[PDB]
This record gives sequence, C-alpha cells and structure tokens, in this order.
Amino acid sequence: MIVDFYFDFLSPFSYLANQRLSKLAQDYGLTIRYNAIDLARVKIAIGNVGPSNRDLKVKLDYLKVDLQRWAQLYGIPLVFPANYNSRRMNIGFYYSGAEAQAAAYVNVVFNAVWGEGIAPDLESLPALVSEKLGWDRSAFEHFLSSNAATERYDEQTHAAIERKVFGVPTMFLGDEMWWGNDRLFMLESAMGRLCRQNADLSS
Amino acid sequence: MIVDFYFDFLSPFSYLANQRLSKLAQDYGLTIRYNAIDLARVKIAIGNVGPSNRDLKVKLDYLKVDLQRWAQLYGIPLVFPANYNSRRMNIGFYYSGAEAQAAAYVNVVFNAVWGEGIAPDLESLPALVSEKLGWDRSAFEHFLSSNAATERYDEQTHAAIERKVFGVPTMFLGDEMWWGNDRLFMLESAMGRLCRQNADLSS
Ligand SMILES: N[C@@H](CCC(=O)N[C@@H](CS)C(=O)NCC(=O)O)C(=O)O
Ligand SMILES: N[C@@H](CCC(=O)N[C@@H](CS)C(=O)NCC(=O)O)C(=O)O
Ligand SMILES: O=C(O)C(=O)/C=C\c1ccccc1O
Ligand SMILES: O=C(O)C(=O)/C=C\c1ccccc1O
Repeated sequence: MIVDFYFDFLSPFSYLANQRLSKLAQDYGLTIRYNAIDLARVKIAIGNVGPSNRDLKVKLDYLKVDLQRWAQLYGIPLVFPANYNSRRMNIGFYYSGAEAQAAAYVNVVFNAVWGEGIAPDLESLPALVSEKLGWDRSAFEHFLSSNAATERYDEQTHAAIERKVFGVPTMFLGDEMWWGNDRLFMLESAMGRLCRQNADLSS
Repeated sequence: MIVDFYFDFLSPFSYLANQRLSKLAQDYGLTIRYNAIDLARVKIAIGNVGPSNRDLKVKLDYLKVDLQRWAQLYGIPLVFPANYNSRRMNIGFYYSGAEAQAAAYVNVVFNAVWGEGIAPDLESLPALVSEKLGWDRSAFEHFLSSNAATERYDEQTHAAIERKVFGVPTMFLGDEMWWGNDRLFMLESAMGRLCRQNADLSS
C-alpha cells in the first residue's frame, strides 16, 4: 500500500503529519513515497499571493496554540525555529537513497527543525544530519550546492503542481488527495477500507 | 455549559460546524450562544487581504471535495449557492429572541443556503424564512433594512475582533478558542472533561 506524501520542512503542520505517517509506516508497514517541495512556488503557481499565516499575528497566535494541542495529542515537542528558510534541507532530501534512508532523513530533519527548534538554514545542520545518518559530510554538502540537486527539487515541485497540490502536508492514496495533518484520519479510513477488501471482509 | 459560536452564513465550514453543534445542543442540552459576524471585516481587521480561497480555483476544487467528504460523514447534503452575499441573512439573525428561536433561525437559514444551495441574497428568502419560523414577514423585512439591525451586526463583529476571532466557524469554551468544523472534536473533549469533573469522576 503506497501513500505519496508532499511536505516542506518550513511547515509545522507537515512536522505533525510526518510523525503520524511514520508511526503508520513502522506499526503497519505502510509504504510512504516522500516528496520535498517548495511551498512558496506551489502557492505562487495557484495565485495564492496574499500575506502568509506567518505574517498575520492574530492568526499566528492561534495557530501556535493549535500546533501545541496536536503536539500534546501526539506526545511530541514542537518548538518554533528562528526562521523558515527550508530550501537547503528541502534540496538535501534528494541525496537520500531508498525508503528507509529517505524516511530517516525526513524524520531527523523534522525532529531537528520542529522538535528542537533548530534554524533550518543553520550552517552546521548538514554536518549534524550527516553524522546522524552515517553520511559523508563533505559529499552531502557538495550535493546541496550542486545544480543537479536544485534541478531535482524543481522537478518534484513541478510534478506536485501538475498533481493539483496547493499546500502542505498533502497525501495521496490512489486518486484521493487530502491536505492537512488534520485529514490523516480520512486517509486512515481509506487505508482500512482497502485492507478489508484485500482480506475479503468486504466486497 | 455555554459555548460561544461565531459564524457567517457565507461559510460552508460554518454550515458543517452548526449541524454538529446543533446535534450536541439537542442530544446533550449544551447551551450555544450564537454570533453572526462579518467574515470580510474580521479578515480585513487582522490584515488578511490576499485572494480568498473562493478565488483560487485549484484550492477551491479541493475544498469542494473536502466539504462533500464531511457532508457524507455527517449524513447531510451540501450544495453551493450561486453567491456569497450573506449580509442580509447575517443581519437577520439579530431579529431572533431566545435560544430556541435563535437556533431555529440559524438552522433554517444554513439549511436553505448550504443544504439546498439557495442564494443568500434571494429577495424572497426573508419571507420564506419568516413563514418557517412563524414570524411577521413585513416586521422582519423592515428590521433587515433598519439602522439598528446593522448597528447590532457591527457591534457583534467588533466584539468578535476584540476576542481575537480571525475566521469562521470559531467556538469558545471558557478561555479556549478553536477555529474550524475540524476542531469540534477538541471542543467535545474539553466538554467531556468538564462533565467528568462536575460529576466528581475526576478532580
Ligand atoms: N488545517 C491544517 C492546515 C495546514 C496548513 O495550514 N498548511 C500550510 C503550510 S504549514 C499551507 O499548505 N498553506 C497553504 C494554504 O493555506 O493554501 C492542518 O491541520 O494541517
Ligand atoms: N479547516 C477548516 C477551515 C475553515 C475555514 O477555511 N474557514 C474560512 C471561512 S469558510 C475562514 O475562516 N477563512 C479565514 C482564514 O483562512 O483565515 C474547517 O475544516 O472548518
Ligand atoms: O510559509 C507559509 O505560508 C507559512 O505560513 C508556513 C508557516 C506556518 C504555517 C502555519 C502555521 C505556522 C507556521 O509557522
Ligand atoms: O469569503 C471567503 O473568504 C471564503 O473563501 C468563503 C467561502 C469558502 C471558504 C472555504 C471553502 C469554500 C468556500 O466557498
């Protein structure tokens, strides 16, 4: 069973969705196909050019509370980093190879940025993450600045826009798309339905 | 037990929240304090001046699907009206007297506009609603155009902005505020907690 997951490391609601998705991966062996994309580009593409929720103090004050409520439900910390400059770490995702290492990268980076509040553009973050994953620090840093890396990020962001993705976190199962950590319960219902039909419990 | 409910009849997510809230009122006797307010004014007040979700085709296409999914969960129809011109019906709410008649007005109008897809500025809607509620059609129509009616609507919208309301549907219980039909599960948790403490099941 395959779910396509679209996220940007600047997004705290993506941090929450990733935590929940990863527990489904580990608990039930669901296969996640990860896609790091540029939320700014995706918004611009659909004409969503007003002020961002981050720039609207009254609404942001409420979202911080919403985010703590979910973090408490999930039993994880949530700490805002100093900025939302996620480009480097987004691009870095494309260094990862197979599923296990792709998932490990996404988990380590999200935990660093939104679990601990580490700035996503911290100059030493690539080395810190490399040490964690058993990667070659210099190879990784060289990849992050390479033309090929940016091309790959641009390609995936474009493929997302073609798929009618307008925000993050976004999840697809078959032809159904859900946007929001707060729609994973619908994803889970769909997954249960397919598990039942495949077990011959339902037609 | 009192929940303050803030809505604008142009909002389909408010239609959904109202249906769910009303069933709590009827099933468990929860007291709802209704507040019809001007979403446009509340957005302008917090500086939320970009294009609205209604004007972003790609995102609207998804929201229509999200809205059908919830309508199916709740076992109710959801049909888009031809426009979002909710001012008259919003103001009309202030004709209602006590809780039962306030709730009946909000239910009838939401069912008309978002259950059946009736334009909220339909010239005959005030008469249709009056017939339903046993009101004096001419008295109601005269109220809708009165200076006092607009004053009362403006007063409530202003009180909402003071309370840090930035959108609809918004619900308060005590000092906690939740925004969205998709946060009523948190409201319900809070309500259960208070029912338990008041029953001496929890300290
Ligand atoms: N209700 C959501 C909200 C998710 C959300 O606000 N995502 C932002 C990025 S953190 C987004 O995609 N903004 C694009 C938009 O609002 O169209 C959830 O709980 O996850
Ligand atoms: N995720 C929500 C969304 C509610 C929503 O989008 N409300 C609109 C009006 S229908 C709103 O308050 N927009 C103001 C904003 O996005 O800040 C829910 O399921 O109810
Ligand atoms: O870049 C954006 O559009 C944005 O608001 C991302 C940040 C964000 C979103 C939602 C809640 C909190 C938050 O910092
Ligand atoms: O006035 C607005 O800001 C608005 O988008 C209200 C309409 C709406 C909101 C969300 C989903 C569908 C929809 O028509």
